This record gives sequence, structure tokens and C-alpha cells, in this order.
Amino acid sequence: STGSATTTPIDSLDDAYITPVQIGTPAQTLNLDFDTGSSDLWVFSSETTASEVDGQTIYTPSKSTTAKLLSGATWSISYGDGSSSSGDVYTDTVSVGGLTVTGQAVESAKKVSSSFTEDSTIDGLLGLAFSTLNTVSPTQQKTFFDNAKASLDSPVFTADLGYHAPGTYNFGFIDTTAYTGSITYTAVSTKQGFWEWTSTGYAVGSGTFKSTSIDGIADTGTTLLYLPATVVSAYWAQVSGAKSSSSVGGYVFPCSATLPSFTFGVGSARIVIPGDYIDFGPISTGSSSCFGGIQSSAGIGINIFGDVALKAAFVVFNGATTPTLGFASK
Ligand SMILES: COc1ccc(CN)cc1O
Repeated sequence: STGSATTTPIDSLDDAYITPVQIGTPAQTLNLDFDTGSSDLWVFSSETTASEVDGQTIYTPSKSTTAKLLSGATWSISYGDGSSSSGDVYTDTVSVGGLTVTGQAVESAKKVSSSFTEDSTIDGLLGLAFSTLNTVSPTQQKTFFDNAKASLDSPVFTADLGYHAPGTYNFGFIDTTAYTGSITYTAVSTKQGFWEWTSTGYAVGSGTFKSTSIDGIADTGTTLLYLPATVVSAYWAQVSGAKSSSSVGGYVFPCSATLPSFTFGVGSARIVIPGDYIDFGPISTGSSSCFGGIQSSAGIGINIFGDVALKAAFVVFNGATTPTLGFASK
């Protein structure tokens, strides 16, 4: 089997991407944030505290003839930005782009943090990291991908995120028309439950490539590119007037600037992030100070190749017995 679904930016800055997902019978379609940095499929629901729902579409398990309470199961998750959610668990039928999993754990939110409430466009998350990170207790549950894997034509999914445009998540096949050149594959460590890999270095603009190992995670659920302070300082030093602002919470730059590209290595291959991809717009409405898309990972404890990086590539998440990651230009 295979599946193919379009993923769409939630706003003009590509702050996140949503993908329609069918849950239950008859189908209830919710727009979920596919997140290769976490492993819970959770949704706003009829159980979510009313004051914490503001415009989201909810899953109502009582209206699904295939929903079953997973007795005694609860979940609770915190994300790297300090946001959180928790609740109980149903199993139900879940389909993405024509690919169907029966008995998928659908984690129903009873509580969500304010950041989730405030994002009316995101109805929940669909985790695509390794199932060892799944938070359901006392019986850990599998991701949608893990459940689907044995049925797929090939045990892979691909992320093809657009810049200010829709893109695609495919399951079970590699669309050879979706990228240019070849796909370069690189080793993955699953020891922390992430799609963790080591970039071979970087360049700023038309500058020389610096060969240096940068361990980080491929994370579709994180907006920006978080890299070591040395690398980030070298990038922003090429932008007149750019500075790290403790009050704003990262590097900012004059909105009048033309940003240089940023290149990262994948083995002997190179992925080029155009300068425009690194512009996240005014820090507040009407400001001439703009927020940067490349930020320091110093306070995070891990480097994160988020959407800023991934959207510059066609990315293969290879879930073979020994997982790997592939990157192509596009
Ligand atoms: C508040 O919204 C989010 C917070 C965290 C993640 C996961 N990195 C995804 C989101 O949509």
C-alpha cells in the first residue's frame, strides 16, 4: 500500500504545516501537524476542556462506530518549546492520503497548553519519530508509520515541504519526479528516539564550505533551524545590523536586509537554503526588526534541522531495519 497527502503552511511565514487526516467511521477529518520529532498522535476532542478550545476541529469518539476506549491508558507530553497536552486514549481507524491503519492509538486531549489553544489551524499532532518516545502509559503505543510499515510497498515516508506553498507527505514510495539529482543517504541513530544524523558541515552564502560534524535531528514539527552558536554567529555576521536579542529571544535583523543562503552538508552532497527561507518577518506588527530563521541551539541541548532546513530538500525517512535518512535537492 501507499498514501499521499498534501501538507499546507498554516500562515504566510510557514510557521507550521497541516495535513488532513481521516479518523473514525464515518470519517472525521482533522488537520494535524506531522511531527518527525515526537511520537504521539493526539487530537483536540469532545473531551478537551472547553475554555482550551478556540476554533479547532474536534474528534468526537462517541460518533465513531470504530472507536474503542483503550482502558486505563493515559498520555502526557511536553515539547521543547514548553507547550504541553495530556488526556486519555482511543483506538480507531486512521487514514492519511488513502493509507489506512486500523487500531491506531488516537490520544484524546483533555488539557492543552495555551500555545495550542491559540493556534486555531492545528487540530492536533501526528508523531513520526520512533515509537520508543510515545508517552502512553501503562502500555506504550505505536506511531501511525510503525503501524503502517509492514503493509507499505517500501518501509519509508517522505517529506516535501514547500516554501510559502503546499507540499507533500508520501508513505510507502519515493516519488522520483519530486526531486532533482540523486538522493544522498546518511546514517541515523535511534538512541534518543529521533531521526538523528550528522551533517558534514556548512557554508554561508557564497563562502567556503566548513567541514565539521554537526549532530542533529530532522524535525518537521520544529519551525526553525537550530545550530551551534559558532555556526549561527558565522551566519548572522554576514548580515549588516543583525544581533542576538535577549529580549526578543534570538537573532534579529533589519527587515531591509537581503539574507545570504545557508548550505548544509549531507555526506559529500550539499543542500542550499535560500536566504528568503530564513526570514520570519517583523518581530511584532509594524516593526522593522525581523526574526531570523537560523537560531542557536545552545539552550536546547540538541541541534534541530527544522522546517527552514527540511523545506529546502526532498527528505526520505527510511524505516528499514536499520533506519537511514535521505536528502535531495528539488
Ligand atoms: C504550539 O504548537 C506546537 C508546539 C510544539 C510542536 C512540536 N515541536 C508542534 C506544535 O504545533
